[PDB]
Amino acid sequence: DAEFRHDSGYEVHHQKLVFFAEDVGSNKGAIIGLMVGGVV
Repeated sequence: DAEFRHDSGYEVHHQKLVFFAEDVGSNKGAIIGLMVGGVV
């Protein structure tokens, strides 16, 4: 699973976009970073 090959150089450097959606779906109060910008 997750056999992505969105490797830049000969591709866009917006490797953030993917997670920026997948993480929302797999929400967890963003505790994974615990510094998202809303830790009360």
